Amino acid sequence: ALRGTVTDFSGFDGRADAEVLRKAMEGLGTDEDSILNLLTARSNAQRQQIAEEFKTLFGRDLVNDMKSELTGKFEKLIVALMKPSRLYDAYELKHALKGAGTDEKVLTEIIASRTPEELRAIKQAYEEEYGSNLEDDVVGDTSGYYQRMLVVLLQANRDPDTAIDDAQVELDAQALFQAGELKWGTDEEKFITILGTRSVSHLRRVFDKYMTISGFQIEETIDRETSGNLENLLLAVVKSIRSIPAYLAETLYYAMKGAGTDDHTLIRVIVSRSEIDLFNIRKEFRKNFATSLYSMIKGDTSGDYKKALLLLCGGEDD
Ligand SMILES: [Ca+2]
Ligand SMILES: [Ca+2]
Ligand SMILES: [Ca+2]
Ligand SMILES: [Ca+2]
Ligand SMILES: [Ca+2]
Repeated sequence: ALRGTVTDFSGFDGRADAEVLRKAMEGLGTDEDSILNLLTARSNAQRQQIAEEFKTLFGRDLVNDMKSELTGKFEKLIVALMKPSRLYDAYELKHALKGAGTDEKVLTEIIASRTPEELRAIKQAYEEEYGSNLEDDVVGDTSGYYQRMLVVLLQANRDPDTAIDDAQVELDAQALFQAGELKWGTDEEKFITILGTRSVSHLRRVFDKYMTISGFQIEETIDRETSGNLENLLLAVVKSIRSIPAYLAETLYYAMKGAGTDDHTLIRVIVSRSEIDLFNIRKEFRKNFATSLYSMIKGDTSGDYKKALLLLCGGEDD
C-alpha cells in the first residue's frame, strides 16, 4: 500500500538525542550537519519526544532555539519538520488564509488531495489551535463556484466505495457530457456535486465512460469549459481521484520547473507526506518525468537545505 520514507528509529533515546542537539547549538556557532542528520532520521513522533526531553533537561524550547540558530530555507524546513503531524496541514491552511490575500494553490492542493478521514482530523485540529472554524475562514476568503467546491469537499461526506452500479456510471457520464460539452455555457453545479460527492471507485469508472462517449478525457473538458481557481481545483480533484501520489508528484515537478523553485511547496509536500506516501510519490515521479525526485532536488537546491531534503526524500537511484 502507501509507504513513507521516514519511519521510527530503533534504539531511540530521546534524552540522548536532546543532548546532541544542545551541544550542536551551545556556544558560538551552529553545527547544522549534526542537527539535520539527526532530525531527518527520527519520525515526527520521536521529534516531539526529543522536544519534550530538551525542555525537561534544559528548560529551553527546542524549536525557538533553532529559530535563533538557523536561517533561510534550511530553518523553514526544520521548523516544518518539528511541527506535529496532526497540526501541519492545519498550520499551512491557516497561513494560506491569514493576512490580506490568500494562497489559493495551497487551499486547492491540500483540500483536494486529502481523504475525507484526513479532512475531519484537519478540521478539528484547526479549530482547537486557532479558535475559529476552518469552513468559515475559507468561505470568508473565497467566492463563486471555487468556494462552493471547497465547501463541498470540507464536508468530508464523499460516498463510500461500494459495488459499482453500471447504470449509475452511465447516468453520471452522460450528465457530465450534457453539463459541459453539449451546453452553451456550463452547469458548474453538476460538476461539483458529481466530482465532489461520488465515491472514488465510482468516479474512476465515470472518467473512462466519459472518455468513451465523448472522445475527451475529463481533464480536457474541464480546461475547455472552465477557468480560474475553479479549473485548477477541478483538475486537482480529478487527478487526486485517479491517484493522490501522481497528483503530488506532479505538484512537486512543477515546483522545480525551470527558473528558480517554489520552496514553500517543495517543503510542504516532502514534509507532509514523508510518513504517508512519499515513497509512492517517488515512483510516480520517476515513471512520468523520466527522472528521479532526488536528482531534481539535487540540482535545484543548495547547502544544508539540500542535504536535509535529500535525506528525507531518499532514493538516489529511482
Ligand atoms: Ca549557538
Ligand atoms: Ca486573506
Ligand atoms: Ca459548454
Ligand atoms: Ca482553461
Ligand atoms: Ca528550478
